[PDB]
Amino acid sequence: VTVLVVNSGSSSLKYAVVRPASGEFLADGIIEEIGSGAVPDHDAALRAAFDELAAAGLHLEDLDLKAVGHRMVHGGKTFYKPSVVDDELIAKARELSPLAPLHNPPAIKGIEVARKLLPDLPHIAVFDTAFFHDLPAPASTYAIDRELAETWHIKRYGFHGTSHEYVSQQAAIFLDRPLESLNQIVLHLGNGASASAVAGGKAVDTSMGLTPMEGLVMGTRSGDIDPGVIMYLWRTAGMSVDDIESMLNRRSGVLGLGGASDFRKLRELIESGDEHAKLAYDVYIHRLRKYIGAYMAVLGRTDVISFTAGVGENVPPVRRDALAGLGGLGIEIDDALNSAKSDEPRLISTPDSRVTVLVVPTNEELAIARACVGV
Amino acid sequence: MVTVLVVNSGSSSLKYAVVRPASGEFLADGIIEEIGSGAVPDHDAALRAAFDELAAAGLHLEDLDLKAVGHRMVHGGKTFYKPSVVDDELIAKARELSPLAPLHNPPAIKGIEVARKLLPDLPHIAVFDTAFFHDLPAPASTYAIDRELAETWHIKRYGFHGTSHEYVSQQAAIFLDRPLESLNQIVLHLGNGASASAVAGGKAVDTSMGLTPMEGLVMGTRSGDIDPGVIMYLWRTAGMSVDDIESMLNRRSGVLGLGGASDFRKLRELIESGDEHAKLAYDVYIHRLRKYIGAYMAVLGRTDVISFTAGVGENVPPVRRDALAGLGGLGIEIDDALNSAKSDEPRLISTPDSRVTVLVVPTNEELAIARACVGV
Ligand SMILES: Nc1ncnc2c1ncn2[C@@H]1O[C@H](COP(=O)(O)O)[C@@H](O)[C@H]1O
Ligand SMILES: Nc1ncnc2c1ncn2[C@@H]1O[C@H](COP(=O)(O)O)[C@@H](O)[C@H]1O
Repeated sequence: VTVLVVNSGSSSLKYAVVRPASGEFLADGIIEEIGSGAVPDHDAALRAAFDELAAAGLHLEDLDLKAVGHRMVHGGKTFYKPSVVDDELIAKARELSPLAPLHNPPAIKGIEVARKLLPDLPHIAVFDTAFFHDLPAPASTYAIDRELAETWHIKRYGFHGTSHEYVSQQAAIFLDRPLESLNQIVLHLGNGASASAVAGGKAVDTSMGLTPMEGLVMGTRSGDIDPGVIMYLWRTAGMSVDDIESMLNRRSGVLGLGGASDFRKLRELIESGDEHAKLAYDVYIHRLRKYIGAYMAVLGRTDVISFTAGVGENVPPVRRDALAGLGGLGIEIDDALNSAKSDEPRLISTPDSRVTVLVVPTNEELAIARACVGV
Repeated sequence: MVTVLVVNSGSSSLKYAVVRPASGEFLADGIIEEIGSGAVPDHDAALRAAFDELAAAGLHLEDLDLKAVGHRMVHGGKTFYKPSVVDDELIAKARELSPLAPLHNPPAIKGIEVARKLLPDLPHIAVFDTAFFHDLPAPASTYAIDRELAETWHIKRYGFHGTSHEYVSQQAAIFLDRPLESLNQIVLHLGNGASASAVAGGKAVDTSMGLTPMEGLVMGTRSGDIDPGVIMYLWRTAGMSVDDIESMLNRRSGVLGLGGASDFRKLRELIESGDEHAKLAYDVYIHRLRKYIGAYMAVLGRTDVISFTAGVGENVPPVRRDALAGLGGLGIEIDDALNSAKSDEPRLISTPDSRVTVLVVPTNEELAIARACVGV
């Protein structure tokens, strides 16, 4: 079986052609700077991905393509399992776009162009929420008016579920220990950033909320913030609710506080003596330390902590700084291991660390491909 | 001996005490409740009623060496945090800030206003919930939002319940006969409002409430922590005004909104009767509390002591048990017998094997206010 995988984000479109059984990748790539002269919209972007495949000597028509898998961030209550795309599903994803305004809209546009180019294949949506569907009620229920919550279906959905799931599975395998025997924390530190607590393979907590706005500090998102700040910006700073949301999603996190377009730039700013960048980094780490401790308490016993996604996989100082000074919680980083140049699943804790600490790279494309099978 | 009158004016109640700060002796104490209608329509009427109770109990303030009247003020923003003699400037600032602490700043201002009419010739002193947290480290008090917008509008984590967090951290050190500066501590103020703090060698390094008392733990009627996306959704889709969302989060949330219980005693009674909603609310409350305890253990790195205080913290053994159960891996073990035995004294509730020492350390809030008035 062969699958085309599309992850259509606001600014870029990631694609791969994958054989899920073997895991082999026949091609992968990223079309960047959507809105450029060359790639002005998502429709241009998928067409360009097709040109790159062709340029590589890959012709989809000769491949056994059985499905096209898409990342969708929010499906609300109705859609969370891998689902065959139809007009119904697209209508619901559109309805829910305001719950995930940075992700659902370009995902839908990715679907729209893909269904035009490949109208006779099944298109399958794979949802970020799926892994968290069975979160325990005490972890997913906000402490608000119960009638109100249930009336509007307010609960913690959680996101990055395919990464948290994949990484928790792969950490067990790396340790050659049964998934069901392990209590784990997974730290998905990318443009979006989320933590999960996984107890014997089952998600028991995660940091994002009804929407991807809750939790860790992110690239442009605030994460956790006092609800009073929102009320004050509305009441006293005179900002509209939409403008406050926009600020929290797009002019917050490392960018808003630190001035950095992405995490590589931030670390460069810090290296150049920029105090604002250093504060934004320290705020990011302080938040991350708090989620790690919080989730150790949720689990009771913690066997494994794994770092993943762009920052988690590639920035040793984040991993060091997140875990520094936690000998009394059973955690000790091996600095030589942590600093190793490597892209492989790997150990970063010392032999005497009671908690095992890993880097376990995410593979969204493989996860989506496998989730298409059988649907 | 020097005597202080303490006024602690909340949304629907006014707590009063006449206290000797040196000995800690209370000459009188009481609470006026159900303020807002009937015989006690407002806080002016409430303090007058307090004075009637003092007289009925045989207390005559004019016979006392009353040196000051102390008032709890929750928010003074940037300008007022130290214990401060009340003047019009301070009142005007507290009034300006009232929407940041709508359950607390307005009734406290009203209490000052009547107190100054009844006792014009005494200094009235404001004691602020934020003081203990004034010097929080910037990485703990700076929200990850647009830096320039935050700076312009003075947005940062202030923290509240400071007098209790301060008092308990001091008293935990004294109880353990160890220097205050040697200890890393967590304090859990579990009352109608609820907040946690992390204290390193006497200095606060983190706390759970925010710019406002709305952030952090689950509380009596307050939500504490919530996805900002929920607020946006309630506005956009449920058609609620921002003021009404705020009111819901402050007044119809927490154990009440979720559990249908007017207070924690009632909540436990419902649970014992088999009320599934009340049980889920308790489990949400404990889940959140556990997360803050774990979080602040990571902030401190090494934690020497965890102390419970305030109404629930002092009086509800199951909360202390459930908040800390299954944490042997983090060096914590509760002694169930010590935890269950009734006492009103500062006391140990952890086993000798527990690496982290666990205490119950009661706070008398009125006593703390009276003490802060001395030497202002
Ligand atoms: N080698 C690297 N060094 C620093 N940051 C990186 C590196 N690789 C990826 N990132 C960051 O990870 C984020 C993207 O992660 P993701 O969303 O998982 O693709 C961006 O902020 C990138 O700058
Ligand atoms: N003995 C008790 N048993 C259960 N809850 C109590 C007890 N005493 C006080 N509380 C609760 O503590 C909360 C108020 O604490 P505070 O704000 O410190 O007065 C209320 O929910 C009370 O019902």
